[PDB]
Amino acid sequence: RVWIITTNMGVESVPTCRHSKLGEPSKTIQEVIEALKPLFEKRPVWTRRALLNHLDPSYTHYLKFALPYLSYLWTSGPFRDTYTRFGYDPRKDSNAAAYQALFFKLKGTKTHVFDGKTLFPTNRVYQVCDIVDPTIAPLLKDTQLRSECHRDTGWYRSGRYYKVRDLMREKLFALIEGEMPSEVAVNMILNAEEV
Repeated sequence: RVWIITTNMGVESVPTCRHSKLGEPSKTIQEVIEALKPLFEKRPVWTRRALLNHLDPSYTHYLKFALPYLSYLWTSGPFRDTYTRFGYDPRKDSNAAAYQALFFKLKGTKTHVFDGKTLFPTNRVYQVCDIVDPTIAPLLKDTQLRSECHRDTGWYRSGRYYKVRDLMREKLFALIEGEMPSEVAVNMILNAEEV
Protein backbone atom coordinates (compact mmCIF):
# COMPACT_ATOMS: atom_id res chain seq x y z
CA ARG A 1 0.00 0.00 0.00
CA VAL A 2 1.24 3.49 -0.78
CA TRP A 3 -1.46 5.21 1.36
CA ILE A 4 -2.45 7.74 -1.31
CA ILE A 5 -5.56 9.74 -0.44
CA THR A 6 -7.98 9.98 -3.34
CA THR A 7 -10.56 12.68 -4.07
CA ASN A 8 -13.41 13.45 -6.41
CA MET A 9 -15.11 16.74 -7.24
CA GLY A 10 -17.69 16.29 -4.52
CA VAL A 11 -15.18 16.31 -1.62
CA GLU A 12 -15.94 19.05 0.91
CA SER A 13 -12.33 19.98 1.71
CA VAL A 14 -9.19 18.75 -0.03
CA PRO A 15 -6.57 16.83 1.98
CA THR A 16 -4.14 19.04 3.98
CA CYS A 17 -1.73 16.36 5.26
CA ARG A 18 -0.55 12.81 4.57
CA HIS A 19 -2.37 9.60 5.48
CA SER A 20 -2.07 8.87 9.22
CA LYS A 21 -0.86 5.36 8.47
CA LEU A 22 2.31 6.66 6.78
CA GLY A 23 5.49 6.50 8.87
CA GLU A 24 8.94 7.92 8.15
CA PRO A 25 10.25 6.91 4.71
CA SER A 26 13.55 5.32 3.90
CA LYS A 27 16.39 7.55 2.85
CA THR A 28 15.84 6.09 -0.64
CA ILE A 29 12.28 7.49 -0.77
CA GLN A 30 13.25 10.72 1.05
CA GLU A 31 15.55 11.51 -1.91
CA VAL A 32 12.51 11.33 -4.20
CA ILE A 33 10.43 13.45 -1.82
CA GLU A 34 13.15 16.12 -1.84
CA ALA A 35 13.19 16.16 -5.65
CA LEU A 36 9.38 16.47 -5.75
CA LYS A 37 9.12 19.41 -3.37
CA PRO A 38 10.36 22.11 -5.79
CA LEU A 39 8.32 20.59 -8.62
CA PHE A 40 5.16 21.05 -6.53
CA GLU A 41 6.20 24.64 -5.76
CA LYS A 42 6.54 25.26 -9.51
CA ARG A 43 3.28 23.53 -10.44
CA PRO A 44 0.77 22.39 -7.81
CA VAL A 45 -0.96 19.75 -9.97
CA TRP A 46 0.85 17.06 -11.98
CA THR A 47 0.25 13.78 -13.77
CA ARG A 48 2.62 10.91 -12.94
CA ARG A 49 3.93 10.99 -16.52
CA ALA A 50 4.73 14.71 -16.44
CA LEU A 51 6.60 14.29 -13.13
CA LEU A 52 8.57 11.28 -14.34
CA ASN A 53 9.78 13.35 -17.31
CA HIS A 54 11.16 15.93 -14.87
CA LEU A 55 12.78 13.37 -12.54
CA ASP A 56 15.89 11.23 -12.50
CA PRO A 57 14.82 8.03 -14.30
CA SER A 58 16.01 5.92 -11.34
CA TYR A 59 12.97 7.30 -9.45
CA THR A 60 10.44 5.67 -11.84
CA HIS A 61 9.00 3.07 -9.45
CA TYR A 62 9.79 4.88 -6.22
CA LEU A 63 7.63 7.84 -7.32
CA LYS A 64 4.39 6.11 -6.30
CA PHE A 65 5.64 5.71 -2.72
CA ALA A 66 6.91 9.32 -2.46
CA LEU A 67 3.83 11.13 -3.87
CA PRO A 68 1.59 10.32 -0.86
CA TYR A 69 3.93 12.29 1.38
CA LEU A 70 3.20 15.53 -0.49
CA SER A 71 0.02 15.17 -2.54
CA TYR A 72 -3.42 13.62 -3.00
CA LEU A 73 -4.85 12.06 -6.18
CA TRP A 74 -8.01 12.91 -8.14
CA THR A 75 -9.75 9.80 -9.46
CA SER A 76 -12.32 11.56 -11.65
CA GLY A 77 -13.32 15.01 -12.87
CA PRO A 78 -11.34 17.73 -14.68
CA PHE A 79 -8.22 16.97 -12.60
CA ARG A 80 -8.49 13.15 -12.98
CA ASP A 81 -5.19 11.32 -12.70
CA THR A 82 -3.33 14.32 -11.27
CA TYR A 83 -1.50 14.56 -7.96
CA THR A 84 -2.19 17.87 -6.21
CA ARG A 85 -0.08 19.26 -3.41
CA PHE A 86 -1.74 19.16 0.02
CA GLY A 87 -3.96 22.12 0.81
CA TYR A 88 -4.25 23.40 -2.77
CA ASP A 89 -7.87 23.25 -4.07
CA PRO A 90 -7.90 23.74 -7.86
CA ARG A 91 -11.68 24.10 -7.74
CA LYS A 92 -11.19 27.40 -5.88
CA ASP A 93 -8.53 28.95 -8.09
CA SER A 94 -9.31 29.64 -11.76
CA ASN A 95 -5.58 29.71 -12.48
CA ALA A 96 -5.85 25.92 -12.14
CA ALA A 97 -7.53 25.84 -15.55
CA ALA A 98 -3.94 25.51 -16.79
CA TYR A 99 -3.52 22.20 -14.91
CA GLN A 100 -6.71 20.42 -16.02
CA ALA A 101 -6.24 16.91 -17.42
CA LEU A 102 -7.83 15.48 -20.54
CA PHE A 103 -7.95 11.68 -20.73
CA PHE A 104 -8.32 9.83 -24.01
CA LYS A 105 -9.61 6.31 -24.29
CA LEU A 106 -7.67 5.13 -27.30
CA LYS A 107 -5.69 2.03 -28.20
CA GLY A 108 6.77 5.30 -28.89
CA THR A 109 7.48 8.59 -27.12
CA LYS A 110 6.80 8.87 -23.39
CA THR A 111 6.34 12.61 -23.56
CA HIS A 112 3.68 14.42 -21.52
CA VAL A 113 3.63 17.20 -24.17
CA PHE A 114 0.89 17.41 -26.78
CA ASP A 115 2.44 18.89 -29.94
CA GLY A 116 0.07 17.47 -32.55
CA LYS A 117 2.86 15.91 -34.55
CA THR A 118 5.07 13.51 -32.65
CA LEU A 119 4.14 9.95 -33.74
CA PHE A 120 3.23 6.99 -31.53
CA PRO A 121 2.54 8.80 -28.29
CA THR A 122 2.05 6.43 -25.37
CA ASN A 123 0.54 9.00 -22.99
CA ARG A 124 -3.23 9.18 -22.69
CA VAL A 125 -3.66 11.94 -20.09
CA TYR A 126 -2.54 15.47 -21.06
CA GLN A 127 -2.53 18.56 -18.92
CA VAL A 128 -3.49 21.88 -20.52
CA CYS A 129 -0.19 23.60 -19.71
CA ASP A 130 1.62 20.84 -21.63
CA ILE A 131 -0.39 21.41 -24.84
CA VAL A 132 2.02 23.23 -27.15
CA ASP A 133 0.23 22.44 -30.45
CA PRO A 134 -0.18 25.97 -31.90
CA THR A 135 -3.58 25.20 -33.41
CA ILE A 136 -5.05 23.93 -30.10
CA ALA A 137 -3.36 25.93 -27.37
CA PRO A 138 -4.95 29.30 -28.34
CA LEU A 139 -8.40 27.73 -27.95
CA LEU A 140 -7.81 27.30 -24.23
CA LYS A 141 -5.58 30.36 -23.71
CA ASP A 142 -8.12 32.83 -25.06
CA THR A 143 -11.36 31.42 -23.70
CA GLN A 144 -13.33 33.14 -20.97
CA LEU A 145 -13.31 30.87 -17.95
CA ARG A 146 -16.52 29.90 -16.18
CA SER A 147 -17.43 31.43 -12.85
CA GLU A 148 -17.28 28.00 -11.15
CA CYS A 149 -15.31 24.78 -11.65
CA HIS A 150 -17.64 22.35 -13.42
CA ARG A 151 -17.75 18.68 -12.41
CA ASP A 152 -16.72 17.56 -15.92
CA THR A 153 -15.25 20.52 -17.83
CA GLY A 154 -13.72 22.42 -14.91
CA TRP A 155 -13.10 26.08 -15.67
CA TYR A 156 -13.85 25.75 -19.41
CA ARG A 157 -17.16 26.45 -21.12
CA SER A 158 -18.58 23.15 -22.36
CA GLY A 159 -18.61 23.86 -26.10
CA ARG A 160 -15.04 25.11 -26.06
CA TYR A 161 -13.85 22.20 -23.89
CA TYR A 162 -15.36 19.54 -26.12
CA LYS A 163 -14.09 21.24 -29.30
CA VAL A 164 -10.58 21.03 -27.83
CA ARG A 165 -11.12 17.41 -26.77
CA ASP A 166 -12.40 16.47 -30.25
CA LEU A 167 -9.42 18.14 -31.94
CA MET A 168 -6.94 16.35 -29.67
CA ARG A 169 -8.72 12.99 -30.09
CA GLU A 170 -8.71 13.27 -33.88
CA LYS A 171 -5.00 14.12 -33.95
CA LEU A 172 -4.23 11.21 -31.60
CA PHE A 173 -6.17 8.75 -33.82
CA ALA A 174 -3.64 9.52 -36.52
CA LEU A 175 -0.48 9.91 -34.47
CA ILE A 176 -0.94 6.51 -32.78
CA GLU A 177 -1.22 4.95 -36.29
CA GLY A 178 2.02 6.61 -37.41
CA GLU A 179 0.25 9.22 -39.56
CA MET A 180 0.29 13.02 -39.57
CA PRO A 181 -3.15 14.47 -38.87
CA SER A 182 -4.84 15.82 -41.98
CA GLU A 183 -4.98 19.60 -41.76
CA VAL A 184 -7.98 19.82 -43.99
CA ALA A 185 -9.76 16.98 -42.17
CA VAL A 186 -9.00 18.43 -38.75
CA ASN A 187 -9.99 21.90 -39.96
CA MET A 188 -13.63 20.78 -40.13
CA ILE A 189 -13.59 20.04 -36.40
CA LEU A 190 -11.70 23.29 -35.70
CA ASN A 191 -14.20 25.46 -37.65
CA ALA A 192 -17.40 23.89 -36.30
CA GLU A 193 -19.72 26.06 -34.25
CA GLU A 194 -19.63 25.25 -30.57
CA VAL A 195 -22.49 23.26 -29.16
